[PDB]
Amino acid sequence: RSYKNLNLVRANIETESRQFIENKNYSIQSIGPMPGSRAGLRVVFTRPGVNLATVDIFYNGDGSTTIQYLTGANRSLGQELADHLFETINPAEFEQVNMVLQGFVETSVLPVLELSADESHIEFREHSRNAHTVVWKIISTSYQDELTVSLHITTGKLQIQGRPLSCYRVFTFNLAALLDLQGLEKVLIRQEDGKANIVQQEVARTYLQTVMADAYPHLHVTAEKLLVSGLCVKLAAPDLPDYCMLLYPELRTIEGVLKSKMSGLGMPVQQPAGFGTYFDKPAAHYILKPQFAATLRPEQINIISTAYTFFNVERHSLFHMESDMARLMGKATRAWGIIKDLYI
Repeated sequence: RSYKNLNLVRANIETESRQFIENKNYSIQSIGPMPGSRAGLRVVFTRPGVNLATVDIFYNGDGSTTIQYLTGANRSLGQELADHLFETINPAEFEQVNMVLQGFVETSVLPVLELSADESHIEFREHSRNAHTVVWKIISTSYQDELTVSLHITTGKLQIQGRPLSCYRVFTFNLAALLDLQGLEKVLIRQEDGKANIVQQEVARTYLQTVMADAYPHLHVTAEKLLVSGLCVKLAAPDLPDYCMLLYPELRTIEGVLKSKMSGLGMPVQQPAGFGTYFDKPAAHYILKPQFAATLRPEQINIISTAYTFFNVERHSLFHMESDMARLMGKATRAWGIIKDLYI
């Protein structure tokens, strides 16, 4: 474990430290700036019976923070604070993305950016433009995250660089329905040489037809392709710490099938209000608004409400960073039941 160059929320470090120290019934000797001109914070704490732990917390010029507990008189104690602070960080913050997707033009990219900034914690700026390259920044100031998205106009190459955090998650979610199997695989597994392309599509297809049952022949072509590609990605997925993004094909399909269904019941879903203009939210589940529910059978109301609720809760959990494969499969199975019911 390295405590160098961490992406800590600087304004939260002292509070997190004091809370950790209080939870342990340790005592503060001091918390304040370091000697001289050194940038950062020094925390000195202890408890009766052992010596003082000094933890030096260096603020680096790039905005990251390096924790040094290998100093002072009580390093085993200081390491407890270092690990507390380390464990405040989402594991994904330690990953890097720098990928290129082929076959993109500005009129296809721009709507994805605009959709993405419909999220409350997401904004984007056009960072630079010339005849060869347009560069955009997607920014979550809330979380401290920024993603650089560059379209190389003359080659059609769309480059995504940063970390796989909230900006990446929102952008790739909205990009996902445009991508071919290989692109979709790249954004979901974040690796360069995936094996989805060697999965026998007809076998996967048969799996899907089995789950969809009665709904299968009513599946929209676009929904069937997204689900089957997604199934290939799950089937060839490498060993990952987290498989949650492998639920993107299901969630995106629900979004499409659901919009299509409520538009067909005279409830068109339009940005920027989105689904919100149709739902009220009681407890942990959403329910349809009376003006709209009045036009529907109770069954329709229930399927639509369940679908929107599952979509919203799972997606919110993904966009806000909140057996592993078996758990994922439980979620995907549920999502397939939902899609099926949407088709009735």
